[PDB]
Amino acid sequence: RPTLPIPDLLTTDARNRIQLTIGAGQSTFGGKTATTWGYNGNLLGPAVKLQRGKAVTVDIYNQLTEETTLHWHGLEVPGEVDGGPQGIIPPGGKRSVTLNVDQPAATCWFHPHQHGKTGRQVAMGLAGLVVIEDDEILKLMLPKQWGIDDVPVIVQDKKFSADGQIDYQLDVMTAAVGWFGDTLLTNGAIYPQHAAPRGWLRLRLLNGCNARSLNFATSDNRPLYVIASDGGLLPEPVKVSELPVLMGERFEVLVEVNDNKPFDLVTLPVSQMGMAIAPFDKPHPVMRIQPIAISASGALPDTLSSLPALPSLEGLTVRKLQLSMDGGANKINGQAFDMNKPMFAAAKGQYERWVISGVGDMMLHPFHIHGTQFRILSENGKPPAAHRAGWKDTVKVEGNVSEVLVKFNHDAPKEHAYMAHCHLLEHEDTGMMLGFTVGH
Ligand SMILES: [Cu+2]
Ligand SMILES: [Cu+2]
Ligand SMILES: [Cu+2]
Repeated sequence: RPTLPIPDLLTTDARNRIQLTIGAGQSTFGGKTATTWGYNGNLLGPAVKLQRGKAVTVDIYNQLTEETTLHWHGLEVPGEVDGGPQGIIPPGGKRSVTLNVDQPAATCWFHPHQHGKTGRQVAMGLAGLVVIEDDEILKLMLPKQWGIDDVPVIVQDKKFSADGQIDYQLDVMTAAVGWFGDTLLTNGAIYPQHAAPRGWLRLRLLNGCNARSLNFATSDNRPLYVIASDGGLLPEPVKVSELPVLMGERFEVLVEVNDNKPFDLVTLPVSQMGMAIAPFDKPHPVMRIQPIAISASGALPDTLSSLPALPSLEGLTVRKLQLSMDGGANKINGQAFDMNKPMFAAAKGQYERWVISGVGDMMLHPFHIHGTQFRILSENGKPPAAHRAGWKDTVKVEGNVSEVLVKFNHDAPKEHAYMAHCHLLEHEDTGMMLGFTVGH
């Protein structure tokens, strides 16, 4: 019933600056008000729009009463501006960062990375988007009318207490299984409707849940055409009937909109501890798409981009990352995250093979590496699915072993280290994270 909220597409001003204010306010869910946090607003955040090769400065004002950090998930930027747990912005503080984007068009995102409290700060409402454009993507005639036929879809669950407030506590169960709830939000709204031009509709999907994996489909089983993953366009669209999306992952899809029939985007029950409990025991509506008769702008191209050949593996450095959960201690290579002790020093500008194992438990670990867009060689036992075979910043690890081919183009010293971690936020917050350096 409510219309789908559309994050503002925020570009630079004449001074080449973008302002983000982090703050607390109020939102309403099912007629009950709650304290929430947002960037440039009460909840969630804008879509920061960047152009490849054009530097911008982002002025970040922390108007929370606790410290936070601002991490650009998916961006290939130096450790200095990565906004991992060392990137502290004190209460009432200001921090400016220069972003010099040098990667292909993609939908990335941004969120807090406060040490030990990333889950709570995301749960409270902090997340925004990053839209990177380049000259290539603009030649494709994709749907491009922001908030009309090019729509961000940030999907998140929340657990609310009886008083209507967000209920987040990092207790033993929450630390093991993750924070999840029985209420689904779509750009902050409960089961919103979106009026979409007849023709093609582009959805920029973000699984912004702390712990819940998702599996997108349409209520009448019309296909979704995947055109992009975390790190940008696929070579060609990949038609799917369902689309699993792990925590922190993005996919852009095209879906057909026919004059007549409204339909829902839905999420299908998943096989994951906690997540099949009602109301997620059956297909669960995410949003209603309402066909309208206004001008469309784009269509589905036969070809999207050119992906590089995977290079020969001979002579590449191999790094092994063993994930574990010992009682209440979550760790990598037998170590809970130590912010003053990067685990290893990666080379800058050199392909490496990273092998990440979840052998020893059956929990779901979407493993995310900062500072890169990588290629998955093996995902949890098999070469990746076609729509997952392009540029990724996350790889599934669940009771098996994954292998990714990674290259870091920017420096990250000990004082501003890159993170590699499980993006089940409660696992990260209780130790399933390492720091690593790149270059000097
Ligand atoms: Cu990240
Ligand atoms: Cu420095
Ligand atoms: Cu995990």
